Amino acid sequence: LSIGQEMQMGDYYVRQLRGSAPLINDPLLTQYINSLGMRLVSHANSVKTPFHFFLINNDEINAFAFFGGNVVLHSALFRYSDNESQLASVMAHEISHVTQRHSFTQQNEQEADRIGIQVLQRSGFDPQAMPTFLEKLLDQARYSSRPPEILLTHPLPESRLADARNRANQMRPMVVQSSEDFYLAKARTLGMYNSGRNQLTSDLLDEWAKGNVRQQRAAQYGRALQAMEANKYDEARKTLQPLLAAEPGNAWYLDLATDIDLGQNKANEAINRLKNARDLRTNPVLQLNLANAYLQGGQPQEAANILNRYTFNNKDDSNGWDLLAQAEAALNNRDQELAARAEGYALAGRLDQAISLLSSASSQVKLGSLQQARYDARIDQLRQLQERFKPY
Ligand SMILES: [Zn+2]
Repeated sequence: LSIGQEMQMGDYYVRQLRGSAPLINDPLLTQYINSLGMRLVSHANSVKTPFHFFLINNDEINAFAFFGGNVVLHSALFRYSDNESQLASVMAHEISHVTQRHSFTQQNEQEADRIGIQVLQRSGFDPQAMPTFLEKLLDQARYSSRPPEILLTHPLPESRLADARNRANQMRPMVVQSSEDFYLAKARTLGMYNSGRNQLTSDLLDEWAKGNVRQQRAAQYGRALQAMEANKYDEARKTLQPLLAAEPGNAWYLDLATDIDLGQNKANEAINRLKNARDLRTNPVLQLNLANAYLQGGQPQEAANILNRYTFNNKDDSNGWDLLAQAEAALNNRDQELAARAEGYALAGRLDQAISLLSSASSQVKLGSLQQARYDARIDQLRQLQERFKPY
């Protein structure tokens, strides 16, 4: 099959994936993972396609890829990764399966490790994280009643660990510090998307709290997040206070301060804080938070002003379309609401429903208007997309 045929099949399956409950659509987590992924991709050879990285809520460690550079990572990866370089080693491994066009054979696994460790190193991560991560997987398997799921897909015989140790040993020592974002992402993942063995335990928080400064702050953030989720909003504000004071332009802290404020009907305080943020105009996380606060504060037009632009510039972001729908609903702009929901459905592969909704929007809009022309042309595009997905 061609590269264009690979893109098409990939788009079909990305859409089916987005229609599934386990997909994590958190703005902070999505932005972190794709920023990390793009860093690795920028240092890889034989990249012939865009890459996209997806995070699914699943407490079994695994990672896989499918057509068109689409890499899926289970959230349990954050539980297993002690540092950012270890998380990156798994992502680099996956990228290498893709770039080499490859469960997998012994030879494919070896190649993905060898290519992946070079990408790791070129991207400024510690090569030793790769064998260290694998040794951890084997150590868990050695005394559990069953192996980690990822080993079913990516077999890990001893020879593979030995080869990886050797490659890392041959490269120069490169001790590296995890970004604060790694620890905050880990805290958020295990704390907000907890499930089964994915939990933000007191033991992890206490270990961090006596770690380096980045770990200390992520623990405190973790405590604030958990207070927020247990309806302890005063405690959450108080725990967050020193974090926000030390880094008033940190998007993780601004995001959480917004949710704390909204939870206590302080929409105006939250709006004002976000309007003063320096990176408001360029950081999609801050834009969505502001839109959400405007909605909660009963200013749906201000929300729509943000979200029309946001959805235009972030068309594959299902959060944008959902909030746009809510804003337009609250304005009783019902054709625009229907159209926003249609795009939500189209991203999840539910093309019939998308077309139905757009057809309603078109029918109750002025005949021969510019708006009606826009809806009818979008219906055209979705029908045609439906035809090419027919074979599947
Ligand atoms: Zn593999």
